[PDB]
Amino acid sequence: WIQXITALAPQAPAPF
Repeated sequence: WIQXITALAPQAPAPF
């Protein structure tokens, strides 16, 4: 999950 979240981390905010 810590890998999942790290990978997704930088992506989450972008489009918002």
